[PDB]
Amino acid sequence: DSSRRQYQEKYKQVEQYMSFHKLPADFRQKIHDYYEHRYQGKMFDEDSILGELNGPLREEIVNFNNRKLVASMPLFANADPNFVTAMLTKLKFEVFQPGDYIIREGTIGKKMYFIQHGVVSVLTKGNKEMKLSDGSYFGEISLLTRGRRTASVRADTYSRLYSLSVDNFNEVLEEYPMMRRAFETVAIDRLDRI
Amino acid sequence: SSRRQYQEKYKQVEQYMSFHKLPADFRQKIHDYYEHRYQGKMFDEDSILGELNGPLREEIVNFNNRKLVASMPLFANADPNFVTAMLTKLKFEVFQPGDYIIREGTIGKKMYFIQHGVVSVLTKNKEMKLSDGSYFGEISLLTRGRRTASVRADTYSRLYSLSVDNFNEVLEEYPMMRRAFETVAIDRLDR
Amino acid sequence: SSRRQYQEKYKQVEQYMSFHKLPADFRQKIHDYYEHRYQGKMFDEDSILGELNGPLREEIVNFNNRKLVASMPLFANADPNFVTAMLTKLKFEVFQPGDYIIREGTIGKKMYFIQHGVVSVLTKNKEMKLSDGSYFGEISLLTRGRRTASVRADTYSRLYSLSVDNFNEVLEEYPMMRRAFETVAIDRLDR
Amino acid sequence: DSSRRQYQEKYKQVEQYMSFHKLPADFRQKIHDYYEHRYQGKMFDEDSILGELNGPLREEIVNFNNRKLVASMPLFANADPNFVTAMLTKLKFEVFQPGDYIIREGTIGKKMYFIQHGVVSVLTKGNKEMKLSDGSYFGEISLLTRGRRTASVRADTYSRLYSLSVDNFNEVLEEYPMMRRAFETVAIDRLDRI
Amino acid sequence: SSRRQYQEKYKQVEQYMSFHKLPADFRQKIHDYYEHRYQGKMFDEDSILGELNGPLREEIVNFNNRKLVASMPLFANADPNFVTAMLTKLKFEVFQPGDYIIREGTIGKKMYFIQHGVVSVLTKNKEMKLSDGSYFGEISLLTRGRRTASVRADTYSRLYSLSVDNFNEVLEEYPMMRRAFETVAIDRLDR
Amino acid sequence: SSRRQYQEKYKQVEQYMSFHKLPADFRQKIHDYYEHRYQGKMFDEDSILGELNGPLREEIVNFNNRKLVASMPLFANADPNFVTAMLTKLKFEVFQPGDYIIREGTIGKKMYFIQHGVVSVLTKNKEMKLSDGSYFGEISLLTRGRRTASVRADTYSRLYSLSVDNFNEVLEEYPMMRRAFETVAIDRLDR
Amino acid sequence: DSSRRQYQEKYKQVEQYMSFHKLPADFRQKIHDYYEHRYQGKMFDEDSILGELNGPLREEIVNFNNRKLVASMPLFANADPNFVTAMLTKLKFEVFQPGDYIIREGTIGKKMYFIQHGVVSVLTKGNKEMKLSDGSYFGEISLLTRGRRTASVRADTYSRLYSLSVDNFNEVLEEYPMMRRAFETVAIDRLDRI
Amino acid sequence: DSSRRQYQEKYKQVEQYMSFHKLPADFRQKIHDYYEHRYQGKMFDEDSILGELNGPLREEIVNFNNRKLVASMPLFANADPNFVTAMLTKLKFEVFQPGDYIIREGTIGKKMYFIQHGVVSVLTKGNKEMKLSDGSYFGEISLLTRGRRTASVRADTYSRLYSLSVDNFNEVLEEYPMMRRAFETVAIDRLDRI
Ligand SMILES: Nc1ncnc2c1ncn2[C@@H]1O[C@@H]2COP(=O)(O)O[C@H]2[C@H]1O
Ligand SMILES: Nc1ncnc2c1ncn2[C@@H]1O[C@@H]2COP(=O)(O)O[C@H]2[C@H]1O
Ligand SMILES: Nc1ncnc2c1ncn2[C@@H]1O[C@@H]2COP(=O)(O)O[C@H]2[C@H]1O
Ligand SMILES: Nc1ncnc2c1ncn2[C@@H]1O[C@@H]2COP(=O)(O)O[C@H]2[C@H]1O
Ligand SMILES: Nc1ncnc2c1ncn2[C@@H]1O[C@@H]2COP(=O)(O)O[C@H]2[C@H]1O
Ligand SMILES: Nc1ncnc2c1ncn2[C@@H]1O[C@@H]2COP(=O)(O)O[C@H]2[C@H]1O
Ligand SMILES: Nc1ncnc2c1ncn2[C@@H]1O[C@@H]2COP(=O)(O)O[C@H]2[C@H]1O
Ligand SMILES: Nc1ncnc2c1ncn2[C@@H]1O[C@@H]2COP(=O)(O)O[C@H]2[C@H]1O
Repeated sequence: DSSRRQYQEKYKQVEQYMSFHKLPADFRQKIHDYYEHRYQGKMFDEDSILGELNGPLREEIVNFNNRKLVASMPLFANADPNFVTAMLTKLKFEVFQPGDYIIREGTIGKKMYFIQHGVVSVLTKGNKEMKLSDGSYFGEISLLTRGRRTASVRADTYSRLYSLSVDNFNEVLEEYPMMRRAFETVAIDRLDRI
Repeated sequence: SSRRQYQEKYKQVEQYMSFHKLPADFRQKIHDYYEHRYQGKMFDEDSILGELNGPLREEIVNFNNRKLVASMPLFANADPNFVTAMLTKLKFEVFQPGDYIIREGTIGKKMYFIQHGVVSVLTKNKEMKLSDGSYFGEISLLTRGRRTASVRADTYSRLYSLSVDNFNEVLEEYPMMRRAFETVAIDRLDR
Repeated sequence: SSRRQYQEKYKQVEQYMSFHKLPADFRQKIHDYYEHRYQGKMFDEDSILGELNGPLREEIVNFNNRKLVASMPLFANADPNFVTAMLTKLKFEVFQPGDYIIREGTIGKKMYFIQHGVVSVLTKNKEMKLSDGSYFGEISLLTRGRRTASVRADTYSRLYSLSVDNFNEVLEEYPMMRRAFETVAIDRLDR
Repeated sequence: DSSRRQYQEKYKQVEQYMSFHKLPADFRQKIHDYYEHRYQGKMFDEDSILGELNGPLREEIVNFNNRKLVASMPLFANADPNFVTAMLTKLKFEVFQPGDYIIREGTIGKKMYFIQHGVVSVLTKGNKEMKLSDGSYFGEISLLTRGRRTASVRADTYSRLYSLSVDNFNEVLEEYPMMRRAFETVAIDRLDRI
Repeated sequence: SSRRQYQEKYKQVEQYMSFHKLPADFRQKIHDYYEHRYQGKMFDEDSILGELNGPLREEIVNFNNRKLVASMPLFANADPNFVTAMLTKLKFEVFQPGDYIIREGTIGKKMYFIQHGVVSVLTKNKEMKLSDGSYFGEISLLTRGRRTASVRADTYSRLYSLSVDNFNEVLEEYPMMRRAFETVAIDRLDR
Repeated sequence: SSRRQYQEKYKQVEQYMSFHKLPADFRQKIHDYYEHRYQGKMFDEDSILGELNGPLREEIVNFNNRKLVASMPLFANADPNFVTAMLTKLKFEVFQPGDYIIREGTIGKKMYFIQHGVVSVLTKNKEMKLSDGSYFGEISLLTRGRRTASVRADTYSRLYSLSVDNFNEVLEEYPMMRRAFETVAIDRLDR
Repeated sequence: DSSRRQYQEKYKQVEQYMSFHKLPADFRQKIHDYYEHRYQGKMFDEDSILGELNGPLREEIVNFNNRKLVASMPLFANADPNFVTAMLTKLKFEVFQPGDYIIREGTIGKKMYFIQHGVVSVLTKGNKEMKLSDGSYFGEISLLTRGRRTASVRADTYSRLYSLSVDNFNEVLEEYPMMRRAFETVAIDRLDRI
Repeated sequence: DSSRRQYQEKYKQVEQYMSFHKLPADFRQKIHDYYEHRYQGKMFDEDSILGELNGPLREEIVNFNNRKLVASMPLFANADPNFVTAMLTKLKFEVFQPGDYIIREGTIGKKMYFIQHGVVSVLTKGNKEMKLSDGSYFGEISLLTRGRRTASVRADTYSRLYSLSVDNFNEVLEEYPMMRRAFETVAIDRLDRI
């Protein structure tokens, strides 16, 4: 494929970067593993392709790609499908590796995360650790309160996540103000536990 | 002396109404309002409270509004610091029977807590009544949309109003308390 | 007593004019203005209306301005809530013969509704007269451009002014009412 | 042509995207049809080409390309030609397919649309449906009032549209404030009907 | 005469407390506050200082606060223009024993300089006392974070408060003086 | 009666100075200021001018400031509408010998026009004197930089001040008048 | 050269654009002439090249390229050379063709222009026309006053100009506030004439 | 390498630029020397590569690349490692040549600089000159005070620097407000000396 070729060419550049900066062998291996998991040996100009489409098609694509995730989350499954679409269109796919701190306690929070596939651990001084998996979200509390992160969140497995920025969160909720309650209920219940 | 202050202030009202040649029934309506709102006594509340400190102002506003606070779970079951923050922002208002407190379709700049009285919520279908210990006008404040209904006083109504700016300021400090308002709004929108 | 309030307030004016050694003709001009503007009676209108509630303030402003409202299709044929929103924002002003109410080329911060009087619109060619039931100063408010003409009082003129900020605020609530002003502005610009 | 080649290369990437995400056959067909209608088998870097020009030439091009559309609309035909130019320069070409919801009732409106070629249906709860075609525009009401969309608008045919953002609408009308009346008159007449 | 002004102002307080039916102990608490805060004399300080010029206002605020200034290195060892800028912004406040001047976890809008009195800093562990010549409430102003502790008056306490906006304004002119506050904040956060 | 108003206002000053135990020499300094600033007469100028209309306020401010206007080409040779815009924004201030009107290195928030008096411009070298018909403090307003010099009153000095916000507002309407200030600033910076 | 090749490849794209939009023969000729004058048969990624440099080198380059223009203008020749550098760094090269309206009277003005090489005519209702040439600038008045353009300015010859945006004009003058007087003196003298 | 090739291709473009603008021989030599020092004969799309990664990996890379610099500066060595990471992620690598004015006295300051490797001279009217080298920073004072530059700073050797913008400086210190004191202490001590 032209896409397998693009991936190979891009990763060759990554190897040249890593050698230029004399990254240790095991570090280069970690980066290689990331690239394989994130891109699965194929690359295309996604922003370019999607930008060449129109609104309806982009919305149809994002709804199709996220079918299963949507159905597994009462947040979305039960919602106005236009709210679901507005949310989906703002999501950014990210992949984390085992051990990664996705969120660090006490920092400024600018994103939340929806778990497509993976296991993460929520870590608080007053433990023990609490796990979240497919169909859950986290990082909402800072977005709601503008306070610092209430816990750290560490990937236990390779985790395929979708992030939503605080600005995009606030934009969607300007259009669908009553959907704020869904996030607040989860946040309140979590704050009560910790 | 606050009786004298009232009588002096009302004499100025009378001279205004005379200058502008308001008809007798209207002047009587204004007289009745003044009696219900001020109860024959007036003082410069702003200057008085401004002479005090934060703790005393807060103690006073809590004492004055004990019934309001105990009347709604919103306040009764909340962080007392949230309650105090809200109370300090409330403005007392009296409405007369027939008054349109809120008009459907307009921009919403305030919500209202009912201390005593009965109002009718009017939508284009039967009127829905609200009374002591309820609030209304919250939906515009939450959504920034236009008023979803008219609200008309059925009886003399003693209300406390809260401006949209003050609502947002308090909820900046107490963000999770937004949920209490949203629950009421969602239930009402469904209905 | 509002007669006494007037006479006391005017005595303070007299002491100001004396301190600053204004010439006799100028002092007479100020005296005549005071008589026309206040008609021998004064009261703290702001404090009075501030003691009332929204409904009564709105009832009063509508009653006081019945003639103005009926005099122009702008108000006469509009949503009465738009009319009330506009009226609440109006400031009463009296001008004397020869007064330049608006100067060509300056920044426009207000428009004016004529309750009673005659003004001349002056462009660099014959003067165009406007009288009871007309308005002017709208073009700057619409365009943010400089004044297209001077406007000078021919007679004692009783006007209501509306600030650019208030104009924009009302039209935020009533966006389609902008068209009424634009139609007048376009016709005048063509002429 | 170098432009036919560019289109072919770009569409190959689109096929690789669609296969990667396992899009259904009929969905891939819909996307293929869109690409053919939107680009007509040719691609170039339009933003790059136009960006290499100067102001006068860009304005001459946009006026030429839109000759017929302009003449068919009393909005433009009767206007200051500098207003026409200012408007034209802000327009974004979009193509919609039969059945597409271009506008959904009740949502936040951030664009209006001018119809170059196509038929659309305006749909309100209090129907019946009203059709608009070449030389008409829609979506103006939200732009004027900042209220939510008063109706849905669905493409009945392949529709070649030019969108104008609310920011660009407001910018042009800052320069030509009296032209706001043209949009208001249409909006008022439509609000009276619905 | 300022004794007469005090007695008149306090009579208005009494009429307020009577209207709102405050209990006797509360009325006594308010009486005691008034005596400590105003010491039997009242004047319109704002109007008085507003009648003066900048130099005289600055001379007065420096003279009135000599003890405060000499009591802390922050002021004692600083650019006298910084000291004057700060002093002009301070608001005098009196608190009574038991008053929560600052509540932990709330939004911080002010800091406080102790002229005379003792307060307890309370954290969830033994109380830490602060007295004449110390300040508190600085940490929220620096960080924009919530209050790290409660601060409660142990004695009648005569404080000067400085708003967050005024704090930031002064430090815009005197940016390096931020370090003095930061040093105190860091030491306290470590503890 | 404005003599009575002065004497009443000054009695309140005396009670303030007594409460705060200002020393005799300082009280005398304040007394002398009051006499020079108000000349034994006081009235509520703000309320008085607020009772008038735009034309009369403008006529009054022009009449009161004829000498200032004729004394500087800045005003004397300018669009009279610019002159009026500036005058309406000026605040009268009196300074005493030795007063530091401007301190070098501080943030500049005002400039000053000399009606009557002598000031010294002080730079770290010989003092440069300015008198009737000159202005100073313009450089900070133009550049947003810190004050380039100190300016100290040598005699009792009757000045009009213009705030940086008001300066910028007027120059928004009259942009080419900025050049008059810049020419003075450039000449002074060179020197 | 790689630069002659890049130009040829880019212009081929321009021809494909022009044929796609069926531009008239004489219009295509005008565009061809523009490209030859503007780029002189060579193209490179200038923003990329300059972006690869540092501050000092960019400043040395801009000062060198504009040596002659600077010396011919008392505005710059007499100024703080750091002011000259700050101004030069914000300038955008543009080329106009004979007959082009560079500025139209009555419009909102967002740029001024410095003439490197060319002749333009300033046109006012109260004429006659006034010519400006190498080393002059125009369009300053709107930038100073925020008023509408006081005249039209039309290129009489091929004109090689440098534009300066109102934002960039205001930025430079924040750093060098006393240099505002130079522009004001020219503006005042011109307003007096017209 | 693909990276050596990219560098060669890019530098060929630079030569074509320099010849087009007829830059003097010694000037072209200075630019050549800069390119060799800055890029060391290799080029890749660094922003592209780093943008393809996730947060954790970018942070691991920046921490690794800057190991030695961090350890040599009590500012960082002693700090919350999350503060160090936040700072590092905002830094921009720049290379200056002997004689370059990195900062000019009296100008508006929008950046500060950390010295990775090089010697610079701080120059004040009230001299003499003061040198700073590896592990030092400069330009902090304008960032703290918003005043004009208090001195000029000139590179004595080839200097490998990391710049931090005023906006990025203020952003990091919003998250770590007490770290402002470290910069203030250095600034105060320097202002006392000059
Ligand atoms: N008890 C809990 N159970 C599950 N998740 C939690 C719990 N407490 C906190 N979290 C999550 O951890 C996140 C840390 O970042 P935030 O505080 O922004 O949002 C927090 C929640 O999403
Ligand atoms: N079904 C309902 N029952 C009670 N109150 C309502 C109902 N619907 C609307 N309201 C109230 O009427 C108010 C009208 O103004 P708001 O839309 O701001 O907020 C609305 C609610 O507070
Ligand atoms: N031909 C005209 N007839 C009546 N009034 C006019 C005419 N031209 C201008 N005006 C008014 O004069 C006003 C001067 O200020 P404005 O430009 O703000 O608004 C202008 C109009 O209201
Ligand atoms: N009666 C009507 N006839 C034609 N178009 C309409 C009518 N009513 C609404 N529309 C259009 O449908 C659009 C829906 O989005 P807007 O409300 O922004 O703008 C609306 C109008 O452009
Ligand atoms: N260990 C301490 N010793 C003295 N004062 C403290 C200590 N910890 C906190 N404080 C003060 O208590 C204040 C509570 O409000 P702030 O967090 O704004 O600022 C805090 C400090 O001024
Ligand atoms: N050489 C000079 N002659 C007269 N006045 C000066 C001179 N230098 C500075 N000033 C004035 O002193 C003022 C001090 O404050 P500013 O810098 O704002 O503006 C300055 C000028 O108005
Ligand atoms: N008399 C004149 N001589 C030369 N140039 C002029 C004259 N009048 C106007 N201009 C220029 O024409 C420009 C038109 O746009 P601006 O008004 O922004 O700025 C104007 C001046 O630069
Ligand atoms: N005495 C000094 N020793 C070392 N560096 C200095 C000294 N004085 C000034 N500098 C640096 O030179 C910089 C010039 O720009 P800034 O004023 O922004 O910040 C200044 C300091 O970082």
